[PDB]
Amino acid sequence: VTLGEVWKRQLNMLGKQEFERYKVSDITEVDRTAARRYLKEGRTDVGISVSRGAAKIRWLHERGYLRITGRVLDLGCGRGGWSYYAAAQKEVMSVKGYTLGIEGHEKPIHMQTLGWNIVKFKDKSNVFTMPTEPSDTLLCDIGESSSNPLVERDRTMKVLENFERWKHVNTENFCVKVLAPYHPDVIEKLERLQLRFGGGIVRVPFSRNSTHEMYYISGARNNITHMVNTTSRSLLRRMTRPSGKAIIEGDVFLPTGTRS
Ligand SMILES: C[n+]1cn([C@@H]2O[C@H](COP(=O)(O)OP(=O)(O)OP(=O)(O)OC[C@H]3O[C@@H](n4cnc5c(=O)[nH]c(N)nc54)[C@H](O)[C@@H]3O)[C@@H](O)[C@H]2O)c2nc(N)[nH]c(=O)c21
Ligand SMILES: C[S@@+](CC[C@H](N)C(=O)[O-])C[C@H]1O[C@@H](n2cnc3c(N)ncnc32)[C@H](O)[C@@H]1O
Repeated sequence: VTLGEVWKRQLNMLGKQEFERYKVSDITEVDRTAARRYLKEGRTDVGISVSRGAAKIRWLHERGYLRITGRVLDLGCGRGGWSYYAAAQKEVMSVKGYTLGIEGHEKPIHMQTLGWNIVKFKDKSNVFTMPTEPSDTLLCDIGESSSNPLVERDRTMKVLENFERWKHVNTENFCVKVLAPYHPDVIEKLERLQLRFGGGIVRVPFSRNSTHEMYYISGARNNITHMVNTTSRSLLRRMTRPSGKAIIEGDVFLPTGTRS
């Protein structure tokens, strides 16, 4: 029915090699070699990011989609890539990161990058069961992929309901992952949230062609439906004519040390 529904069906039909070629086609990508090399040797002192995910929040911040300010809540922080990026920013006073930590390599990793001493992590935290707390900047990077679009729809709606709960009057800045934005129920929900909170939706170019994820952000106003369909059309175009090639750029590097 929607363009994004056509995209998901066709994606699931792709052959193994077609899939691998398509997923990286014309996407942007950070080179993670330096970070991985330093992490393998346990070098927590060096100015590197713990995850690939940090490239998404840098693009959001640097391109004017998101201000990062005051007390920041990082929901679904995982390793801490968004938390440590935030801690390094001028206007930030503290970061609190919450994550399930269901798997070992998805638990917070301590670093000594700038402002590490103003970050607190709590793993074994379900942000859906816990009471909300005030924030000036609310981040949420939750949404597990599924080949089943109905599963992805439910996951997305669950994340958006909890976001509305966590989103306080209080909260000026926000960035929330919308796993599968193309579902009519998801669009209708985002539209009512936009009436309440403002903002708009953006597609981060570091996302792989194999997911339709977009981000609901405070920093811009735009038409939800127009933005989602434009992404759907881009992803379909890339499928019929796949370059099989990502544009590689430099990773997220950080200053190091404590902040007062
Ligand atoms: C395998 N597969 C999937 N689809 C379809 O594509 C969608 C996206 O999932 P896809 O596996 O990229 O991503 P995830 O489900 O999130 O898994 P995963 O690799 O575990 O990604 C999650 C984790 O990977 C981590 N990650 C980051 N960088 C890398 C990396 O460079 N390599 C790997 N393996 N993981 C990375 C990242 O941090 C994140 O936590 C699925 O829903 C299906 O519709 C397929 N379709 C066809 N036709 N053929 C296929 O073989 C096929
Ligand atoms: C995409 S990862 C976070 C990546 C992170 N922004 C980074 O750059 O390192 C999403 C994380 O959210 C966590 N998560 C999923 N559901 C959650 C829940 N209900 N409460 C807290 N964390 C959750 C997952 O365990 C996963 O590690």
